Amino acid sequence: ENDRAYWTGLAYRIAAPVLENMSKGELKKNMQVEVSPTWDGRDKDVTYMECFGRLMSGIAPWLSLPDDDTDEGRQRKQLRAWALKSYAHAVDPESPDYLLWRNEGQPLVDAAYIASSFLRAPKQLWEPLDEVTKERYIAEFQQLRRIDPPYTNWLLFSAMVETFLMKAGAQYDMYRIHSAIRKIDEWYVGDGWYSDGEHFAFDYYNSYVIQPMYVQVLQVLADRDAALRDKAPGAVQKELDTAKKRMQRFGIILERFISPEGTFPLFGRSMTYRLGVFQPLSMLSWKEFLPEELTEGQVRSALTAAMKRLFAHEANFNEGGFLRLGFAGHQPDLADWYTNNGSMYLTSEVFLPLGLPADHSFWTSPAEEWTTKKAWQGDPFPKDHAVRYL
Amino acid sequence: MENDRAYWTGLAYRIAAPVLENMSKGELKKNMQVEVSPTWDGRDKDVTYMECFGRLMSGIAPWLSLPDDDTDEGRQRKQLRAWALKSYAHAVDPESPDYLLWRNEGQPLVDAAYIASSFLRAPKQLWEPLDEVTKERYIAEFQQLRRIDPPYTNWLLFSAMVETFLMKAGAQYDMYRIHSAIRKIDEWYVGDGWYSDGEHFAFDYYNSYVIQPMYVQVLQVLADRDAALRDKAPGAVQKELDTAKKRMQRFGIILERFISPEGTFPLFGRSMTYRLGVFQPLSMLSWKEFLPEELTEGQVRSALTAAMKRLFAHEANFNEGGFLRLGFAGHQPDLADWYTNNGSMYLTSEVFLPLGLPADHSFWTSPAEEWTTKKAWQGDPFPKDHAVRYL
Amino acid sequence: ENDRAYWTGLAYRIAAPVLENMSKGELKKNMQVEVSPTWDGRDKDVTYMECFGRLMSGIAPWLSLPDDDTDEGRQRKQLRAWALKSYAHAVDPESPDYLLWRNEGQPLVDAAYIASSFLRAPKQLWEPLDEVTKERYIAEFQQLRRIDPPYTNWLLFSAMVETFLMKAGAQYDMYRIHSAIRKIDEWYVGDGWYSDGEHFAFDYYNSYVIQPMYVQVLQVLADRDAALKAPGAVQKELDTAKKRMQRFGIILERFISPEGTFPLFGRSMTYRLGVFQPLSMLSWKEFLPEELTEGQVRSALTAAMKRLFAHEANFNEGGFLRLGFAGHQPDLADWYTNNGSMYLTSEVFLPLGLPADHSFWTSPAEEWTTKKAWQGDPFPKDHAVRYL
Amino acid sequence: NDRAYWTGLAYRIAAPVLENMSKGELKKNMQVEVSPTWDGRDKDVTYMECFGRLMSGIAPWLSLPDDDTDEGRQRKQLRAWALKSYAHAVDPESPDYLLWRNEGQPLVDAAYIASSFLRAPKQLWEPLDEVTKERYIAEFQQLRRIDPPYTNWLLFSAMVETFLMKAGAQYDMYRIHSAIRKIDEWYVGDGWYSDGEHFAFDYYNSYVIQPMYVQVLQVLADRDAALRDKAPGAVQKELDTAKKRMQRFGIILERFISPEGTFPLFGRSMTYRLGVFQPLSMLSWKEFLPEELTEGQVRSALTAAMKRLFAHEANFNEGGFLRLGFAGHQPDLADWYTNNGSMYLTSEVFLPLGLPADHSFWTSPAEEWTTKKAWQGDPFPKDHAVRYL
Ligand SMILES: [Cl-]
Ligand SMILES: [Cl-]
Ligand SMILES: [Cl-]
Ligand SMILES: [Cl-]
Ligand SMILES: [Cl-]
Ligand SMILES: [Cl-]
Repeated sequence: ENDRAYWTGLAYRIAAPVLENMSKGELKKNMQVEVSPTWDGRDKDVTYMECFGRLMSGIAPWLSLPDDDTDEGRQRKQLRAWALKSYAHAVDPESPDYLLWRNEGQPLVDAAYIASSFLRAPKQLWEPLDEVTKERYIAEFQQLRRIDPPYTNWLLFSAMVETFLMKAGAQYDMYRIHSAIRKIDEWYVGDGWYSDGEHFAFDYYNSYVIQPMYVQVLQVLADRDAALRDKAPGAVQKELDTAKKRMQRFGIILERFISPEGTFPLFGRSMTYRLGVFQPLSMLSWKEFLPEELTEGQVRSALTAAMKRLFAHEANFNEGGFLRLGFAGHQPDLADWYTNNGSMYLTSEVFLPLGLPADHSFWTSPAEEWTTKKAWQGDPFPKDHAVRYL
Repeated sequence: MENDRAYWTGLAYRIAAPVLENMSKGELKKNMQVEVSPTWDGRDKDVTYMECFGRLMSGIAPWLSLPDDDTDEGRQRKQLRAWALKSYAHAVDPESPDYLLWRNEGQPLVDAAYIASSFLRAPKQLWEPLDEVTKERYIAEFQQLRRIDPPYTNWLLFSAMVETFLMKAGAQYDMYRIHSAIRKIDEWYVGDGWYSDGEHFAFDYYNSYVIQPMYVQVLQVLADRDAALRDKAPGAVQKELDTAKKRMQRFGIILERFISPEGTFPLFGRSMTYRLGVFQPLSMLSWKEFLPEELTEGQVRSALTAAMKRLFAHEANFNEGGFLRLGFAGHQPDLADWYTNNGSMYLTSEVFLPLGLPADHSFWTSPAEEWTTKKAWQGDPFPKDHAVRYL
Repeated sequence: ENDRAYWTGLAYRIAAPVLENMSKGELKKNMQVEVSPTWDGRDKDVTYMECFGRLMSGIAPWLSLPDDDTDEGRQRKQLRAWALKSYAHAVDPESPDYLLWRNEGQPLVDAAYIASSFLRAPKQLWEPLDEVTKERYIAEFQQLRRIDPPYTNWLLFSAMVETFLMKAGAQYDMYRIHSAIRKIDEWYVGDGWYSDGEHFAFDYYNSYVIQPMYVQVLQVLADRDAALKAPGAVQKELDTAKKRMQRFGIILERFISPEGTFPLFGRSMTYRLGVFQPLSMLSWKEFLPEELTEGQVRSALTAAMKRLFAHEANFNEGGFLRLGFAGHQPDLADWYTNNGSMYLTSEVFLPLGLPADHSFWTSPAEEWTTKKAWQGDPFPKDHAVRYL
Repeated sequence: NDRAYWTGLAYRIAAPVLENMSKGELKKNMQVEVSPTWDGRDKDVTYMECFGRLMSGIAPWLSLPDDDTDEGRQRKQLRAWALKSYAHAVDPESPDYLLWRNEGQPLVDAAYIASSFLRAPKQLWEPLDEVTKERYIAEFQQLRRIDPPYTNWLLFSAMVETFLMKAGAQYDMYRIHSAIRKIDEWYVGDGWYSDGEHFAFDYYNSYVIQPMYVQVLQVLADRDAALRDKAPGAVQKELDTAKKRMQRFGIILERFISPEGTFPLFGRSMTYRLGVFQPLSMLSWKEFLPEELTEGQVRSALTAAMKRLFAHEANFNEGGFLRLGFAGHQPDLADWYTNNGSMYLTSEVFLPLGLPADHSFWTSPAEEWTTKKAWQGDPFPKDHAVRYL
């Protein structure tokens, strides 16, 4: 009935076919796999890490909740138990579900989403892994340094992996972290927007990667008081504060993109990532730093409306229960040359505020009308203003 | 049933007629029900009338540039044009009750640029028929605006537009104002169809309200005249115009992808009270017939019509006198910025540019088509979008 | 005997053939004129405004001094008397020495140097002109708005002319001033250096034009702001511009070798001691940074001046400057260069605008940086200024 | 015979270092001096600064084939000492084991060691025994612990990894690629780069930036390294541009030399003496002087500057080591990070000794340099910006 029940129902529906199969080493065996009509010929086994890593990144906050014996609590325990077995299989070289770690550049991407999952729920998803599994993750993450990343948002993947290694107490490469955060800052364009590399692209990679991962990296550096070369006293915290303020502005923009009937603009590449476009707004919500311009109720209501409208299309799922290539249903020609149905699991990134308890104000507060909904009703709605000075 | 044009001309007439009928007889200030922002900064309220008239004429000038005919629409065009010609004369006659506020404030540079836009968009129909005394008055009023030192923002284009008009009119003009402006606008291109409104990027619709339409219009006149600009070789101005057009084509693709299946669009940035003025680039691409291959005329007409019908279904957009009110969808006065009055609202006229294509043009007669988001949310095929990174 | 006497002797030698001839409308008649071997074919009459304007810009501070009846005082009076008549001829359409105001783009350049002369000595060079002459200057300066300048240091020429018009109480174009100062600031590269337009060039146009004119324009704007309102942002801009020029001055002093030479790079190397205009301006306006003493600056500049102007071939038979650097080196002249252009070397003379009994002139000689260094003596570490 | 002056000076600088280090007595015997404003770091950094900077500058000279001339005898002696020195430098049991494992400064001087190996691989790297080679590889690799300043130091990391790549060891392409991107981004124009995000008017363009950028790109181009999102020919184009920029900087440096063999003193680290001419020396050694510069004029100008600066006996201490200063002993000129080992960057002027004694660079007639012609009142060329790079 309540918005939360819709969200947990959908998250469970997305997660369960992946995790139940992978928990017993049958993901590759059973997963109905689909590649772009313009697939560039790369090894199709990249699909499984895309699927698993992107999924776990998005549902890790949910699974970080304390255990209880409610219906939702039982689902969380089941998903988490499956996930823990899945993590073990993913790095066991003898498992049928051993992921493609050692070839291709793409694993850096999806390993960063795995790292995200551990950073978002360390006590629940990392700490319970056995020591052999932990050692395997450390080794698999470290060997990704073989990849020379594109000079784009991919720099954050390298930073995320090394940040995880740092936090896990393993040997890490600070240069990869520091070089990345410098470039991301250099790529800030203004009024909440970053360039995806040296040239500005009007697309949702600000949501898919840039702002959420930049904030996450800076948060770990700030929390550890990591000694960064030529950072004055307070400087890392100041960088984090600026990053958060920029993402707050981007969140205001994203909420104003949601139409009265729960749609949003479709532009830029990787439009098949569906509700992944809202990761910044979901992150602001989960971490409880929505700007004063946005109430929890309005954000929950707008995101729910968008989610219900998009996932009313049954053709988003195939017979096996896996996500298909598309946006609203099955639209395979929308898939870029680098896209497979594992890639689709980036849509899980909308679910971050499920990491707030069921009795948190985000979930229990009254529904509110979002900006465009008010506007087209002819009702008062707020003026918007640019944020410079960031 | 299937006549989008009739909806557009009906709305444009409804917006234009109360302004032009009153101003044609020097009674705009007498009769216009005027409204200022709740946070009005205290400037002289007479700025309202130039905002109203200038912004209106900019948007309907293409429509009124059509050849005369004796259809119902043709009769409306003749009536509007006759009123407009008398209005232009009153606007610069120092003895007219409707003499505009030319000589005080900075704001007149803004709205004079929209007047200049109207003359550049329909020179034969709106400029040439003015009597010689009126023309000389415009030239003098435009020239004295050089007293204004503009903000280092989109306002540079206002100065450029006025000077470009003066150049085209055969008057004394200041090439430095034109050239410095076009250099800055180019320097402010950020990428993938977007410019900064000055040195700092703002995510708002000023790319639509001012920057891209006026940049393209200035470059078009310079290219057409083969104007000798410092260190621009033969063909160099045309190359700048080609780039400007390509950037605006990309911005047009973005704007079409902003239109929701139910005819709404995102609301962000300042001056959201400009309503359908957000679509000026798409309307300009349509009118000047350089929509990129990604966009069909039918899909653009259909999407714009849907947005227009939905927004102007709100009766509260108009007051008792027939003038636009402060708001977006209806009367939402607190949306008005400190610099906004109900004359400012007439920038919504900038959607009407493709009315300058004849009624029997393919833009108007082609079958309706579904726009991008409408296809997408139906679960139907819709195109991949791609950044344009090379401009 | 003293350094000052060398400087005034040279300034007089440079100035007198120009001003004596032009004062009686015989500059074009008598001036032995020389153009670049690669002269681009423009009207050669540009030469006379280049000569007169660049000269007056550089000697205006000297001639701004109060009168006295010393030998130097007599030279100042004579030069000023000739200059006043010359200014009148320059804008009288019936004079044989009427300058080329109305055609070409080059007049914007040299008109800016004329404007500089009036801004640097208004009471002595502008105010005594008769009303008809003043009206003619205002009209001639205003019609230069016909020129669409290169997107380079030339923006400052337009700014300088309009700044003069503003100061003179005439109709002026603030947009020309403001757009120029914005671009110049945008073209600051760092550590005292600006780009000459959108592309950095390693040359002395920072000295010839950019920093001295940027500072002068800002100073007038700041003085007008201060005469009103709460301190404006223009004061901060002027402060930054001065600090940048202080750093550039430190760099210029470190360019002077122990034997009074300096590096030769970039275009317009025929401008000779014009390379030192920022250092001369810092000295005249008394804001040398603490790193530089007046004595060391005077000593270094004198050494450079004596060595360069020991070459007799710098002057032709008529007493006019020739194309070259140290002597007659005509192939050094760019396609836009004539011997009138050479008078930009007058810009070294700015500290002659300080009285003969000022500390700049009376303080003990001091060793300059490289002179100390190559003696094996202590000399200061240099530091980048990265915060401007 | 300009060459004999150069080899005499290079030998005088090199021999006290290499003879002592060859027998593990550099730390024992070297008369060491730190800045009056020394920041308190471990003074053992001095020895790697000394050895690495020395070897970088004389490596071209020592790359020449052996012969039976007087100079040939000196080269053989220096090279034999250097080979023993390289072995001691990485032997953890040697008294002269360098400070590899602590401080950030070792990244700097290890890059100069790597430079020496890249400049003379057959003569200085290949003859090292396999244990010594393995030790170098390990010592270079562990420098990845250092998070470099966002400055010219990025090239040190690139240089080390480039050496590792060329040596056939495990290398980090990310360190190389990120560095070359930043250096290109820091090009300001007309031959000048910024030392990091803010332009500094100083000679770090000479000490580090242009010579190391060109060297890194040259190895990448020669190997035909497949770099991320660099199309075929992209690396070659970057190398070509880098060389053209350094040609312009070389023209500028030649025009800095006064008629009496001085040059401007500006920016930090002015104690590096003739290290300011490394780009001009490199252009000469690698034979890509631009047409504006003849070998004769460059040799003559550099010789004049070198003779005038090293006429000051106080440049050397009693032990024969360089002292803190510029022209003599001027210790207050030393920055807080400077010791007398740092001074050995002045060896970077010697690169064209890597051209044989019978090469045109050495045998061509002396020519007058630009300022010398200018102040004589003689014709000299117009200079022009290169704005298109
Ligand atoms: Cl990507
Ligand atoms: Cl939706
Ligand atoms: Cl505005
Ligand atoms: Cl010039
Ligand atoms: Cl120069
Ligand atoms: Cl350094």
